[PDB]
Order: sequence, then C-alpha cells, then structure tokens
Amino acid sequence: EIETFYKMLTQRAEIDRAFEEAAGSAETLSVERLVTFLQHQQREEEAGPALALSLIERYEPSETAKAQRQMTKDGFLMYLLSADGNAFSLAHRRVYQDMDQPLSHYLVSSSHNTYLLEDQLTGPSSTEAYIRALCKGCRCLELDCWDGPNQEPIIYHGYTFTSKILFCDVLRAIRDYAFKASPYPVILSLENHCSLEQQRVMARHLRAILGPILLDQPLDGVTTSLPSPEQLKGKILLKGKKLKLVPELSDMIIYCKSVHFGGFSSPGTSGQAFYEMASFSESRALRLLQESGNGFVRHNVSCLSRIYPAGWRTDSSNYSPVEMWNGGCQIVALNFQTPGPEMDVYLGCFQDNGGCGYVLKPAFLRDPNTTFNSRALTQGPWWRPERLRVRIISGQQLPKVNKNKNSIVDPKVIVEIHGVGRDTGSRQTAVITNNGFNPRWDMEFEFEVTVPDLALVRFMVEDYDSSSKNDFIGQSTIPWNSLKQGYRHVHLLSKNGDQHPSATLFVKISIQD
Repeated sequence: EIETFYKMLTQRAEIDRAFEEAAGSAETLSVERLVTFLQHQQREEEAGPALALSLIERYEPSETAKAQRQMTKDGFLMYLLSADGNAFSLAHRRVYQDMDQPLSHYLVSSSHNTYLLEDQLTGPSSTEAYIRALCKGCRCLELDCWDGPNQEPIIYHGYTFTSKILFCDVLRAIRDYAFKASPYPVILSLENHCSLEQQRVMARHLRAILGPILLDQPLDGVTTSLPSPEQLKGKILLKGKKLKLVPELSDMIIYCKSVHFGGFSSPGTSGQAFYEMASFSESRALRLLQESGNGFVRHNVSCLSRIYPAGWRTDSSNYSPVEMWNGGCQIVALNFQTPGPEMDVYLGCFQDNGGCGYVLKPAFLRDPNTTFNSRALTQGPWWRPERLRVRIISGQQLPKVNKNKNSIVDPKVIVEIHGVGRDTGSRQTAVITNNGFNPRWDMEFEFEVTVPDLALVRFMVEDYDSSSKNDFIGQSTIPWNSLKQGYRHVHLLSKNGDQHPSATLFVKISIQD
C-alpha cells in the first residue's frame, strides 16, 4: 500500500485514457504515434518527427524509451504538464511580433498612479509600488509631482492623505528596474505641480539619474509617425505638458505632449499630432466609444490615447480593459496593486509577446481607413466566427485559501470569454465537494466567438461556499490566439499573479471554423 498510496493517489484516469487512445495497444508511444497525437490531438502546425523527438528528449524519463525514441505514459504526462503542455502557447511566451511599427500600433502595459500601494485617499505610496509594476512588465508609469521640503520634489496623490515619497528615489528605482522584464521603452507620465525652482530640480534629477537612458531629443528621422518600440528600445520617454513650466522640463517632452482632447479629425485632415497624447477617464471613454466608436478607433491608429479609472474608484478598484482595447486604446492605465479579474485579464493579455509590454494590435485596428466598430459590427476581416469547445476535465492540487485545517475545498470552475460585447460569455461547472487534490468534472462548454482577434479565455476556480461568498482559488487568462488546442494543463495563478507551482486544471480545447 506504500507505493499503492503514492501510486493510487498520484493516479489519473483521464491521463491513462488519453495515453491509451494515443498509443493504442502499445505500452509506448513511438515517434510516429506521438506525431499523430501532436497533429491530430494537439493540432500542432510544426507537428512532425522533429517536434516529437524534441518532446521525448526533453520530457521522457525512461532511458530505454528515450534512447529508443519512444514515449512512456510518464513522459506523456510530463510533456502535458510542461510549458509545452501549457494551454498558454509556449511560443508566444517570447517576443514574436513585429516590433517595428509606430507605438500607436501596440497595446501598452500601463499603470495608474503607480506610486500607490493601496487606496487613493490615505494609503501608502512607495518606490516598491513602482518596482512591482515594472516587474510585472509595466511600460507606462505615473508620477504625480509636488514641491517637497528642502527643495526636494516629492510624489503622492494630490489633495489626499496618501503617504509621500521622493521624486529622486522613485527615479532610481525606475532606473534600476525599467528593463528587467523587457527591453522596450518605458514611458513616464509627469503630472507636474512643482514650483519653477523644484521643476528645475526634477529636470536635474531626470538627467542625472536616467542619464543616457533618457530620451531627450527626437530620433533622426521619425517625422510623420511615432517611433517604434524597436527604435526606442532601452529608452525612457517622458510624457507631460510642453510650452508655469520651465524649459528644462518642457524641452524633455518629445513624443508625448499631454493635450486636452480636441476631437476626431475625419471631418478634416488632422487634429492631434502623432506626438500628442490625450487622456480620458473611464466614463468619457465609454461615451466616446458608444457614440464615436469608429472615430476613436481610427484616431487610435496614429495616436496614443490614455485611459484612466473613474474618480469614484477611491478603493483603487479597476475597470475592464477589454472595452478600451476594442477601441484601439493603448495606454489603458489600471491600478496594478489591486487583485481582481480586471488585472487578471490585463496580465493575461500582456503575458503574450514574451511579456515585453507592447502587444501588436490586430491589423484592422491599424488601418486608418477602417470601418470597424466593436459596437456596431459589420462584415470585415475582424469578423471570423469560431466555435470553441472547452472540456474541463479534472483539477490537480488546488490550493487551500482558507482556515487553518484543509477544510477540503469544494471546487467549481468558471470559464469566461472576454472580447467584443457580442462575444462575452461565462459558464460554470458543478461543485465537487471536498476535493482539491483531484476533483474531476468532465464538463464541456461551447462558445461562439465572432471576433476572436479581440478575445480572451479565462479560467477561474472558486471554492464554493453555501453561506458566504466563494473564495477564489486560482485563475488563468489566455489571449485567443495563444490558446493551444488538444489536451493541456491550465496552470493556476494566485490573486497576486503568482504562479501556483502545482495547481492546474486539465482540459481539452478545440477551436473550429
């Protein structure tokens, strides 16, 4: 029973079945059978002996089978639990997109009032807050600058009781972490409330601290468009007001002049310059989208738009980014300190493209002459309906997010489609009582998605509670085009975006036109 225990516990029928079905009679999977699996089941494009073999070399435990090119059930399982078996495309976990287009052509990971660790009114601010966001791949950060004691500019939330920090200290932290997660440009939004003197100080700190990382002159060339992430690789650019404002600072604002929203220019040629950036609150944005969906979209092809959370969100709660993305909005600022589905989707999106923080917009959101409007859908390249079938098979080692004794979680799984309104959907499985180790649901859902290029699939596991609100156990959000088919494991993340070493969901995904 000693091995029986381990062997009986550690046993997964769904895995057995799958191996069986793949290997048939054989106690092993030969390269040729693996290949067929990779193709027929996993739907790999690069399906072929080369892939199969690499998988075996990489995952097969048995020296015999390895040497003999074959895969045992164990190697099968190891593959399935690996980065290669991950429902989130391993290939997309490296920079793989065109990083040569104007910035306005990418979605950019953006943080709101980055300095804050908690609420907007009286919580603390910390350089730590900036370090975290940068470590989560954030590209656009916000600094709200005010005059401080001893001529040292400080940062905090204007007109509130939030704790304070030094502008210089923030700059050092940014300097130290700006590119730890990505090489692409970081943008610093300066909200300047400093006296001219302290403004001068800011400028000095900027130059002294960022030094050469700082972008202080236009790029030789780059005349009719914003540079590309590649062109600005390794640089930090300031965004703010350009000539109350000393030249020292104003002269540093190159490609992102803060401007008040003029309007959409189609009734003419131009409006805001490509080097001009407007901002919209959550509410205004929604309205503009509701009324002028296509203008906003078209506007966003050549211009960067920044969106920020409604003022009432003093709790640092977040809005859904998806709706802004659907309009081509790129600097969709969220409160990075706040766990929730909003940040879950946000970081799911930005895990794509190797998590570099710049994610290329779909082509139709890069066409100045587009008639797209996620709100009034018509025929177009964006319209490409797909049928998705997700079978929630089993769960493995779901963590306990509650009381001292493993009260044996009673898990259930929710699956959501986020995208254009038409596509948004959600479905939930039944609850398995008292089992986080290896619940088994075997439930399937099907969803029709018309605009897959803007869609994301989210898996969320809750702990059902009759009396109270169910506790969140784990989650994972996958951008549509990074969704892998066949049998895969979804690796659950915590509220804070941390990877749960052993908590997974075992599923089978199928997408068909």
